[PDB]
Amino acid sequence: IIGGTECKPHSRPYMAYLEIVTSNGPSKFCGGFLIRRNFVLTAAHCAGRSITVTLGAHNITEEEDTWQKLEVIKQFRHPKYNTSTLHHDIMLLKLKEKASLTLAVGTLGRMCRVAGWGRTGVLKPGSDTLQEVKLRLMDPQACSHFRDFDHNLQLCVGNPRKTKSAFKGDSGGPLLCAGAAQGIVSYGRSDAKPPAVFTRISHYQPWINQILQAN
Ligand SMILES: COc1ccc(-n2cc(C(=O)O)c(=O)n(Cc3cccc(C(F)(F)F)c3C)c2=O)cc1
Ligand SMILES: *[C@@H]1O[C@H](CO)[C@@H](O[C@@H]2O[C@H](CO)[C@@H](O)[C@H](O)[C@H]2NC(C)=O)[C@H](O)[C@H]1NC(C)=O
Ligand SMILES: *[C@@H]1O[C@H](CO)[C@@H](O)[C@H](O)[C@H]1NC(C)=O
Ligand SMILES: [Zn+2]
Ligand SMILES: [Zn+2]
Repeated sequence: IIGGTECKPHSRPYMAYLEIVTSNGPSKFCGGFLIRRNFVLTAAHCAGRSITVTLGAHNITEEEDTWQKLEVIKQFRHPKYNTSTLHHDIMLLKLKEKASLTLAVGTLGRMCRVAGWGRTGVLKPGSDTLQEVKLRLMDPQACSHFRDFDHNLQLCVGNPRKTKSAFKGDSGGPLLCAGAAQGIVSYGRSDAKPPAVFTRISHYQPWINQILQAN
């Protein structure tokens, strides 16, 4: 998160920190959010050979009683996900067991808010602590320069006149508008110039229910 502020610890208790394993590289990291006690929603580009979810985190370098490190048994990447266009950048992770509900862990033109442990700058490292930024929902033409952006599939997020933005490592986290999840951090420019592209959750809600009901 570029241009945001540190959250009050555990103020966003649905937030999931994902450590993703690949066979041919070191670990990578994403966000996500707990939608059921045993399901986390994130972006498809966060898929890997294996994933661990950490719930209840604030300072992700300092283990604490709020932490629940949970095994992911199966990854449900959208079957039409496209690794070029990044259409359909949405994935469900089924957790091995249902999480514990605690104070720190629970399920989940206008201004919206996005939170994550991503980089605080193009050349800056990932944040130790959960950061949040408020971003403006843009008219789709503000994202035209992303040639494979589609207004029906995706939100266009963040005023190009501000430097505020999600960035690397914030992938898969929720954009909330008036307290409801509406987007998932998907992609943007390498220079972090807004706006960025978020998956439009509403479009995927039939697919989400299908997965939940079958698992
Ligand atoms: C399908 O078309 C695309 C076009 C762009 C990329 N691409 C490319 C980058 C690069 O080239 O380094 C890059 O850093 N990022 C990260 C990035 C940048 C800006 C904002 C964000 C976000 F807001 F999403 F968090 C993110 C994740 C990136 O998404 C991925 C596919
Ligand atoms: C997050 O927690 C870590 C503890 O692991 C903090 O890291 C310490 O930070 C100070 C600088 O403020 C260093 O001098 C210490 O060496 C660090 N300790 C360790 C174990 O690495 C970090 O400051 C915390 N971040 C917050 C709360 O913003
Ligand atoms: C992904 O999108 C590209 C460009 O529109 C298309 O040519 C390609 O076949 C797609 N890949 C799959 C199999 O989804
Ligand atoms: Zn916050
Ligand atoms: Zn704590």
